Amino acid sequence: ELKLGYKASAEQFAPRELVELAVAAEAHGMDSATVSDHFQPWRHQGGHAPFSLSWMTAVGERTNRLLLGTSVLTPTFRYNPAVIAQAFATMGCLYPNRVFLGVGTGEALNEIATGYEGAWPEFKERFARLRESVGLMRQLWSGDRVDFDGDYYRLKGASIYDVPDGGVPVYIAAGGPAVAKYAGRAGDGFICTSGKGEELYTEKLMPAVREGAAAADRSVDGIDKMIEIKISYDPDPELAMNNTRFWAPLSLTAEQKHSIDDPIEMEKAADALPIEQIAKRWIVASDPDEAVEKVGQYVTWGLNHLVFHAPGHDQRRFLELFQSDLAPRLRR
Amino acid sequence: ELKLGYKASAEQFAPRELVELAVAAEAHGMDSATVSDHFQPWRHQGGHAPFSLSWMTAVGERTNRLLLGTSVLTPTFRYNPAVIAQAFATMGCLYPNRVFLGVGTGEALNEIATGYEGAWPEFKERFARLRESVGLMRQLWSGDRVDFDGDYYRLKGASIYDVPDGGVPVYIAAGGPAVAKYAGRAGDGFICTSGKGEELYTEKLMPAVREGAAAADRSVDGIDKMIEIKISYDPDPELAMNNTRFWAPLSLTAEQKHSIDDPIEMEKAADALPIEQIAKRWIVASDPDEAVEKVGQYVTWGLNHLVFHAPGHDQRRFLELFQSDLAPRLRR
Repeated sequence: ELKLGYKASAEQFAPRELVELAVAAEAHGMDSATVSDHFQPWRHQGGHAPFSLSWMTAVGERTNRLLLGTSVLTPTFRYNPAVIAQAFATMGCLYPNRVFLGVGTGEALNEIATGYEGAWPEFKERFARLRESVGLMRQLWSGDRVDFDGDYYRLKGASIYDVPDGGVPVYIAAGGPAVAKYAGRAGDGFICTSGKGEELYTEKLMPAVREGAAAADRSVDGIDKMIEIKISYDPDPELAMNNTRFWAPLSLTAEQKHSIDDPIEMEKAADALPIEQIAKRWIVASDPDEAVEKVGQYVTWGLNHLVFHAPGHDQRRFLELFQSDLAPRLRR
Repeated sequence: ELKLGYKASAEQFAPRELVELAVAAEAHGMDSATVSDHFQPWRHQGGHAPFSLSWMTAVGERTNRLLLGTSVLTPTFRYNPAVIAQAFATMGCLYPNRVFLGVGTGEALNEIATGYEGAWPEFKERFARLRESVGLMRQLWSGDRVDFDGDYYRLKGASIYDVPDGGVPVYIAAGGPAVAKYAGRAGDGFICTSGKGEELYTEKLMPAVREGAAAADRSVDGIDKMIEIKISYDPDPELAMNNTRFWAPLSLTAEQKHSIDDPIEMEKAADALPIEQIAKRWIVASDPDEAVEKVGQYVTWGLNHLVFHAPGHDQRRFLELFQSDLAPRLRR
């Protein structure tokens, strides 16, 4: 149940680097690697956005053991859920038992630039589109002919011809209680991120997951409880704090992060923050016991799949540090 | 610039097999390998449809030399043009100089079941969509900020952050003179298929490509002129003939192929064809000299990139035969 993984940051690295880093994750003992799914990075200057599905396939072909998936992909606006279904069914066939689809309700930054017409929908409709799309994708993963007449999406006699016998597991990202309950009800997996305060995890997210599971008569023990642990570990404490600079946009409000449609405007807002405000969001440590105590909290709070997001450009260095300094402590 | 290639038939093989077949192509001396892009196969029974883009990335990671591309992908309906541009830019970064985007105007078979609302648009619109979508993806591949307000597609301030310098070559499929002229004007490459009669190639397609290049003040010599060669070579004459049976749907009329939206309806129409009729579309040969002479006609007519489509389930057999019997004669 306890798994240790690596977050491959498409917002920060070009395609070949993003793939090699994930390969290095396996070399260094990681159980999983997850890739963000962006059309546009958070920053204009020095941002990247390699296509997530190409990363998954290239990494799958180069690895033997890593569990691979999106953290996370929005299957509802720029993407056609039927094509996403095909894509993941195909990767499920290529890399058996090694693929998951992580899903999210979306961010304007990926969607408005890519041609979505009119106003960025309110939360109710984005949440509503996500539930429906998950329905449709799973109906397709059955491998049977599908007639689907939803409020957002249609299918008439569609089949996925190549799909693994048990389909494709779905992990659901939630920043609040409403989607977390949905994840407890409907997800094979639950995704959240660290550093937003204990109350969020203990009082809102985990009770909502548990209550969703209860609502659908499910064992909560059966849901993979995954978190992206924002960690900046370096024996040089000056480097540990400074390394967080690139990730300044993640320190903006949820509202700014999901409604700002332009990287230029995003980066403007984000570079108003001093480094010591940005570091609020990150586990900043240069002692490994200090580091693992802080990571240990999430475990205590009910998360079992720990996906490590290190902020610096030197990812190979984080991975060496992780394998020698943190992994032995974290595994117990 | 004679090039010999392999057609990987997504409609006939499962995902893992499709990828290993294209790896075996490289092992057998091929310069390129190209994949069909389907959501739904021609046949319901025995049919497959692995995701084309996952095939390309998995094959790319496994190979060193093959040119890789779609033959062909419709970038106008179920696919978002922006995302196709991102996907291919990413792949071009992963496999420098080994990626091309093959494009077509589409077929109802991939589009109607996958949830296109309303009536399958007439040719004028499909062509006009293709032209516009190709324009938009090319603007994105520049790497600059793009504002695009087409008749069908929209971008408001989109960039692709990861593009190779020297872009993504776009190859344009045509079955008639109108789109062939467009391939002439706009295409890095031109795609057609064999066995449709001398006059189509010599009087319709090739003159249209030349006309297009001339009207765009471009060299026709510089355009890659790719044909899928439908060839059933086997020293056993029984196999040479019978191996074509699976490809009966390809001997249906053009209107049927691009209009029938259900593989069950497609298969039924195809199953009413006699083997004699199917054979018409294929070079059926059990002698290497005769086979190469038949393939050589297309070289005489102006085609230079010969992508071989063998109809049998035993694709490894074909590849071995191609390597020992066909390739030495074809290279000249």
